[PDB]
Amino acid sequence: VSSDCMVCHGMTGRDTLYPIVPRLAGQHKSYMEAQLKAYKDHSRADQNGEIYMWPVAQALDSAKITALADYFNAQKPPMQSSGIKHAGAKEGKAIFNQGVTNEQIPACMECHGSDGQGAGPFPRLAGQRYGYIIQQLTYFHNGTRVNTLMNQIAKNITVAQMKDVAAYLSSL
Ligand code: HEM
Ligand code: HEM
Ligand SMILES: [Zn+2]
Ligand SMILES: [Zn+2]
Ligand SMILES: [Zn+2]
Repeated sequence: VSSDCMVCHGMTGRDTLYPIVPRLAGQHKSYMEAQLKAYKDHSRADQNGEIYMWPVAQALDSAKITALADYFNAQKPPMQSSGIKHAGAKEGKAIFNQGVTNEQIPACMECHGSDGQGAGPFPRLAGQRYGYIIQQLTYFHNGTRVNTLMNQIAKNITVAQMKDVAAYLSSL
């Protein structure tokens, strides 16, 4: 019953309910799967996750998690820019692809791929919602969304740069 999801995550013709609800279309299976399991075992405990995903995840078994992961991964069209213009695309592009050395900000593409397509456990960011990206970078920077990799990666990202990388990524 994907309509246990689509109310919020939207549907082929409707975006997600709010900027903080990430698009799922085309997200990699292993990633989707990891998140759903994290929500289920509460390992991903950032605020929005606790509030809007622990509940629904609690009613998911290994089989459904995988079924769902598969479903959204195949969804078409994969998560795309809504068309809403976000300032900083250029800035964010340089950050995503080149990172910022003196600020010790890693080049995002090394893990998220040449253009935010991601791969397996490394999530696609291309086409993700602007607010959602900023929100997750905030959670990673905050430490409220626990992930050794991203907690370390987000350590030096400022709110301003989060917006740039978000603008860029959500425009893809
Ligand atoms: C069983 C159906 C659902 C599935 C499979 C599902 C799956 C997911 C996945 C895999 C993510 C993480 C995406 C990412 O990291 O990019 C996510 C995030 C989210 N979902 Fe769902 N979801 C479902 C239903 C819902 C519903 C019904 C709501 C609203 C009550 C909801 C609200 C959210 C929100 C707000 C987030 C982002 C939370 C956060 O920042 O941690 N989801 N969902
Ligand atoms: C400043 C560059 C980077 C930015 C802006 C960035 C941004 C993000 C965002 C917004 C997410 C959340 C995706 C979602 O919820 O759908 C994410 C997840 C992730 N990123 Fe990055 N990232 C960057 C660099 C990296 C690097 C260099 C690595 C590998 C060392 C990495 C590994 C990951 C992994 C593994 C996840 C998924 C975490 C999980 O399993 O829950 N990221 N990243
Ligand atoms: Zn895949
Ligand atoms: Zn957007
Ligand atoms: Zn700080």
